[PDB]
Amino acid sequence: VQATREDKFSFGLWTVGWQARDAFGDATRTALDPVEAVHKLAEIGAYGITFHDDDLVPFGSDAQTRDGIIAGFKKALDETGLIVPMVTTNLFTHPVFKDGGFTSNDRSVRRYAIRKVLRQMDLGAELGAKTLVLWGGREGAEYDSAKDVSAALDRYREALNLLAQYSEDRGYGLRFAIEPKPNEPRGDILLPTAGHAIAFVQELERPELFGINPETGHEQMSNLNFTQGIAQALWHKKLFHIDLNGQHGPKFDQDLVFGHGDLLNAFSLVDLLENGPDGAPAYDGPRHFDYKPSRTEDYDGVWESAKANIRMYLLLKERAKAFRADPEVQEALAASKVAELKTPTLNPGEGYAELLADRSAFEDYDADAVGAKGFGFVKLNQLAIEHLLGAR
Amino acid sequence: VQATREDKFSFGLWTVGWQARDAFGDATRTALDPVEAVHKLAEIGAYGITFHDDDLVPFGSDAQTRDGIIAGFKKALDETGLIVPMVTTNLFTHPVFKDGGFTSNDRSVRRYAIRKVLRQMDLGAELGAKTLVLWGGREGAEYDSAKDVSAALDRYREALNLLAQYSEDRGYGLRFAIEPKPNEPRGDILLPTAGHAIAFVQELERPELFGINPETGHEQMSNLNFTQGIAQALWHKKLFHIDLNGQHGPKFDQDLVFGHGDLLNAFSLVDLLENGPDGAPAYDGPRHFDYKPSRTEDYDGVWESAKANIRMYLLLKERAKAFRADPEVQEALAASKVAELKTPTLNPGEGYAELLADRSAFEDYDADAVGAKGFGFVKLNQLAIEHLLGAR
Amino acid sequence: VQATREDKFSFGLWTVGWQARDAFGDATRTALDPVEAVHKLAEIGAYGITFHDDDLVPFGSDAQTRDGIIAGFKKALDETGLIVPMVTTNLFTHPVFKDGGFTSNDRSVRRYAIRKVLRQMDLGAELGAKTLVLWGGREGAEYDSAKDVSAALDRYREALNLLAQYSEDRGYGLRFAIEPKPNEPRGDILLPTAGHAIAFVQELERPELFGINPETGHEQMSNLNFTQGIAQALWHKKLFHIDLNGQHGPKFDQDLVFGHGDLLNAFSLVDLLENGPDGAPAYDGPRHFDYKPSRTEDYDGVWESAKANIRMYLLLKERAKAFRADPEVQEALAASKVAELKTPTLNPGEGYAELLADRSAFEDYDADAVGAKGFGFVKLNQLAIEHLLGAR
Amino acid sequence: VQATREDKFSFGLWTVGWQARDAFGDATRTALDPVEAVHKLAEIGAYGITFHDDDLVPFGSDAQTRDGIIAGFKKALDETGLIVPMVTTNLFTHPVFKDGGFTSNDRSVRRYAIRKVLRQMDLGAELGAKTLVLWGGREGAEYDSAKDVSAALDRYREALNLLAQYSEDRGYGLRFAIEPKPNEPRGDILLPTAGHAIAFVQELERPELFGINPETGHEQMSNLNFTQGIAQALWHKKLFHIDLNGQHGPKFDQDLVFGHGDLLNAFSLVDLLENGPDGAPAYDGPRHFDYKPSRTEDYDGVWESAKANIRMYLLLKERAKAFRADPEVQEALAASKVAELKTPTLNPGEGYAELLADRSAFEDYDADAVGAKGFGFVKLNQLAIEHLLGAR
Ligand SMILES: OC[C@@H](O)[C@@H](O)[C@H](O)[C@@H](O)CO
Ligand SMILES: OC[C@@H](O)[C@@H](O)[C@H](O)[C@@H](O)CO
Ligand SMILES: OC[C@@H](O)[C@@H](O)[C@H](O)[C@@H](O)CO
Ligand SMILES: OC[C@@H](O)[C@@H](O)[C@H](O)[C@@H](O)CO
Ligand SMILES: [Mg+2]
Ligand SMILES: [Mg+2]
Ligand SMILES: [Mg+2]
Ligand SMILES: [Mg+2]
Repeated sequence: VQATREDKFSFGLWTVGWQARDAFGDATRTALDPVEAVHKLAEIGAYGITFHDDDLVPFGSDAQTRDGIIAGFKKALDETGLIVPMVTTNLFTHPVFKDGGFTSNDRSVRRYAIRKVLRQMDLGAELGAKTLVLWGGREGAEYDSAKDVSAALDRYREALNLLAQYSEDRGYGLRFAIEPKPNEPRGDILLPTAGHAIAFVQELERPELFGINPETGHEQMSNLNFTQGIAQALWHKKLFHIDLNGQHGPKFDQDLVFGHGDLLNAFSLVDLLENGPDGAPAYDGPRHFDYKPSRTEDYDGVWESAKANIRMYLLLKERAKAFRADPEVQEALAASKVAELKTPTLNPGEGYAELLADRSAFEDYDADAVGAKGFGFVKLNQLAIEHLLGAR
Repeated sequence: VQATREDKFSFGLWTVGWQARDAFGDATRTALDPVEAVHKLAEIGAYGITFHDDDLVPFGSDAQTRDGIIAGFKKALDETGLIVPMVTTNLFTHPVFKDGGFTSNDRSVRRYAIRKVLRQMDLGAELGAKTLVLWGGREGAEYDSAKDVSAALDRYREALNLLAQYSEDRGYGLRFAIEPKPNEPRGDILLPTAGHAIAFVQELERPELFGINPETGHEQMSNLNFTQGIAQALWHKKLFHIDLNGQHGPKFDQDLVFGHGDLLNAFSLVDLLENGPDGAPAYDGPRHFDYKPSRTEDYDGVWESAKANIRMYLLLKERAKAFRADPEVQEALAASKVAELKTPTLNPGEGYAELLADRSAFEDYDADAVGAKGFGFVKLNQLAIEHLLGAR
Repeated sequence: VQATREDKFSFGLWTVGWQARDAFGDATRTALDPVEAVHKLAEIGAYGITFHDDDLVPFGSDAQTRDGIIAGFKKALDETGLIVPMVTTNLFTHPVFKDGGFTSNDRSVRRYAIRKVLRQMDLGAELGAKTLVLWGGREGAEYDSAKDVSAALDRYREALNLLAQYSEDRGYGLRFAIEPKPNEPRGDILLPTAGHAIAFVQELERPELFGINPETGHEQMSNLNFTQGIAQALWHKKLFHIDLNGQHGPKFDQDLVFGHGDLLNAFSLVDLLENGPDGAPAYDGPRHFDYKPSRTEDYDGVWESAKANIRMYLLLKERAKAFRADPEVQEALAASKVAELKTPTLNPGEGYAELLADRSAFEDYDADAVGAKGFGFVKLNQLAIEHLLGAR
Repeated sequence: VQATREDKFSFGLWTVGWQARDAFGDATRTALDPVEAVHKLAEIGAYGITFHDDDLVPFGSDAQTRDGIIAGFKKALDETGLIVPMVTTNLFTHPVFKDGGFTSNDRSVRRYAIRKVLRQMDLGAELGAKTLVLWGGREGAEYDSAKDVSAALDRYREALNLLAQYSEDRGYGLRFAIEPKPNEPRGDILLPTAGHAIAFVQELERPELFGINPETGHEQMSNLNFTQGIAQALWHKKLFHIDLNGQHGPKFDQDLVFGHGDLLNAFSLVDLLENGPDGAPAYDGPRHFDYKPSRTEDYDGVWESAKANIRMYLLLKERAKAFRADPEVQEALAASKVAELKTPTLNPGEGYAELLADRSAFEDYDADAVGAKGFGFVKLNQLAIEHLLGAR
């Protein structure tokens, strides 16, 4: 299988660039030059790169340095044909953000966090980025009495509303994507799941400019079904971006290669994004890999792992396609009545009164007889895995 | 401390009435008579009782029978002074609901599911109930290819829009509270967390009529912070009802007495609900205990466990109040800047243009200096714990 | 592929016979006749059947009735050529066992539990069973003060020593396998993981007669690595039996078909068992499926699901074989140094004296240079999954 | 209350010295001077201090330096009266240990790891330490095909056997305590639970010299009942040491103050360790706090947090004693038959022959009447909690 720009695979500079300094040890790899990252990624088949302001320009660089770095980065994209579909801001690393950016209890930190972001929005706009991703990693708490969640939500909203105002006024045309995470690094992070993030966005001033950027491992950290969660994000039309990676349930954030965690869910996810209505994908944005090359690898291991992500996604797509094209699958789908859920429960123009008058919907209904027919779901599931396994 | 009608403790008929038949064993208790339950609940301090249709009137009772039970039931209510704040429908027990009620792949079960609920709405209306709780326990799947999540949400919405229509035409004045649960009985249930339920509700035709009924244990089954999710629900103004109980993290649904599982989170929850805005509670609805007397107990144990629920709440309330009234806590709160979060990040009339002009919010900001001061959150947490243990 | 008797696939009478009454609903299937179950299993390729005393002979059957059932059973066995490799006793269903069998706080229940088991050993011995599995599903607690664990382990050991005694005296030649489970039905079950069971077994009077019967989902309920725990059980030589099924991390006991939960862990499990040292399997007992046909299925889904367990094992087996015979996989193994772990760390005859004397082990050790070499683990993982996917 | 040296509260140098560099951000605190630490801890009530080789002497310190540091360290101990009850070695930080120390695939690393430990054993012996704690934080894997678990256990055994040998020959008199942890930093760590660790120890050459050092948060990361695990560890006589802290279930290793995570389980643990048989504590070793002052804190929060660990243990101790001394508790314990578990199931001199001859244990036993009586566990639990809240 081969990756095309139409596949839209993107990588964050902080992914292949992760030096592997974890909570219990020192870095095992040297620093990756952004320019080299651009050439390597272009080479393995990626169509775009993303970055945190501090990933490209070292926190605290003068404008001379800053400017110089942007210029070279810009050349590299130029020469390679890579685009920057999204940019983000680092509101978690520096000690000042120890209690959050936008929701720090310290008012001065909150004003500073907004400024840091406006600036990144400027660069984003100049590089042609269309989405600003906001990961509130430090927004939350370790102790219940330390954070007033209501006030917190008011301040998160306040900051976001200003950001959309600016973008709209400067005409940047950006879309905002809130990234939910349940915990790590805070004991508990605000807006813990795709559901909480979606509900919150619905309360902003210009909600149409906001969506979510859910990450595979983030929902799996709470043992939730990532595919089902994405399906709901799609139903709401808030899937603005997506971070793909692997995780093995509730434990620290693993950030494994996509499909190296819950493989069955990785399969159902590709199927959902790709086998959309009418052949066409159900999702159109970047297929972004927010993962980390294991601490035990060297740069060889690093590039290997970058390609494994693309590879996993294309192998899965291929099997998802074959699955759906299989007449035996088509027959099992029919037997399990999966498409019957698409037919409205009520007849055309039928209301409460017509339903109340329908004796077959209750008075004359044989629940015991209907309760005994099987749905044939194990069989359909078995067909799916055989396709995944390449046994069909 | 003793319970008042003002405390608003309510219990489901099915809590104290649970025969303790579990997934691996026979019932260890005999059936509890409803008139009896009303009488015993009235005696321990409950102000109201709730029930699923099938808890009161056995599935399939002829009208004479059904009519007879209701009459007896109403008389018990009458005599004890107990009310029916909420009613619900059993859409999970009968085999016909094995793939869901509103979102079953089978269209006829969907139609019957609506009829069974309309009928319950009429009785609830008749008893004076103000809330209809909907727990979609059979909505979800075991395998991803078995359920079209999108179609399932359309059908969940189609059914609720109809229920609101009927309630409104008829003048019943009901409020609808959706109850989220991540799993059990289904592998994965649709609308798994408080967030997912709130996001969904915002998409119905008359959203103002819809809220959620979150359960302590359900959020804990995903290892989420229950108090923090209630804080967000209150922020959205969607906390229409609450189900209190205890649980020990992610494992089957335990349904312990409130406060017998995560005690620290039980404490922060009572503080949130009672030490509200003015001085006044932040939540005014029923404090409903959705628990189960452990299988190892007889009826003395059942009545002991019912009183334990009320005792845990009043004991926690008492300490929450004491916590907030302590000068040392006030001092700790001031050092942690909890209240500073309530002050807008921006000065009145300040926008991005003024923020951008403030050199001190960025260009001259000493982030290193700010990042070095502590928040003193451990100390605040320790004071809270000492109040809970009655150590101060 | 097709299963052979050499495959040693067995099923418990209670798996295909599960009537699907869960914690929230009635049964969706009628009862399966044991003779019929014998015939059907034989037909799908099983080599044996197992059962709890109460699965075959209804609790409280008079001796004439019990004798009759046993006789018809034996005939079916005879006629089909199926064997009974293991038997077990139900010490969890009847209300009497609500606080456990061997470890109930009530002395009389402990005496009756032992008699119930002795009677099953007789029947097992007569059907030719070689293993007696002990699943103490009710041994545990919901509250810490309710159970003295130390006393409980003493009582557990007391019962198990008597059982070995009787067996050895009767010349039954049985081996005992304790089956660990973390929770469900008790809040916390004693001997929660394979580890705890092994450590306990080591304290019996005749440890050589005791091992464990670990179950895939049971270890996954604690989010532990099943294959890795199995590897350790094999190092201790205590894998007497195994229960294969599927689970999705920490939540109620799902009992899915083997391979329908954690697919990647199912794959590495089959690699461990069959591609043992010296060509041959590392384990030679029954491959027992302790699963449940989903509640959504009828008898067709039931047989479908029994066959899916066998297909799943055979497909993974084929892929594990191909994986290991791949010269590229071999080269990756060499590069990752997997086999180098099998070489003693100390040289032959080397002791601490010589090690202390070797300056290349410390004094002249270049930690920094070794620390920089990659192990190539990601690439190895990628070939593994490419084999499972049938992409190689 | 006040801490005495008989309480035996000890702390690791890395606890109060944690600079708060997490997986996502920089250190928020400057480095702690070891002499100061000795002084500070002496002041809050600690009776001893512990450390990893590398906590005290910077990795790669010349002999001169090393010697220099130790000498100052011994002075501080001298001056203050603190002892070093236990010592440990860092086999997780330096990049060379990325695949483990003792079970690294790389043989040269295994040799180096051994050397590094020998050296710390010497320093330990010289400082008067009685226990060597071994935490194999890097022992495990991220991918199943990368680690032969059996060979890894062989190599782990091989290294421990040698250490015992050396200690015995040098006459050091050390006991060794293996510390289990399920994950972090490796995806899966070898010897994931107290269970697994005990089973392993039993396979060593001089098992009487080995035990375990379970940590509260480690067992809670897999959602196990810490108290029950320590009860088993005491049953086996393998509780050589204990690490006390707090955790909020399955998520990253939090390291909160003891009792700041699962408060009810911290209560039952204190009760188990102190309200041992013959009035006396069931455990007589160090009560060691392996925790971390939250990243949001400064040095004041650091000493605050140190004192909190002591305050929590002593407040809990005080309630555990009141609980056991309460007559109504005594009445509840009797009704729950907690002590009847201590009376052997069989009468003195009874074996299977006499048990078989007892019609009352089976043939004439009324399981139904026994099964109808409740154990009063809920009431007993409620009394325990009211004692903890200081409500009784
Ligand atoms: O768990 C960390 C998180 O995934 C981070 O990598 C974000 O995705 C980023 O800050 C915005 O893309
Ligand atoms: O998981 C059980 C669930 O909590 C159920 O008891 C609902 O709460 C009820 O059907 C609506 O109140
Ligand atoms: O969770 C239930 C457990 O798995 C049970 O099915 C045992 O396996 C059996 O009683 C002994 O084989
Ligand atoms: O998870 C970290 C681990 O607990 C470490 O702090 C050890 O306990 C130490 O290596 C020996 O005490
Ligand atoms: Mg991400
Ligand atoms: Mg509920
Ligand atoms: Mg089993
Ligand atoms: Mg520790």
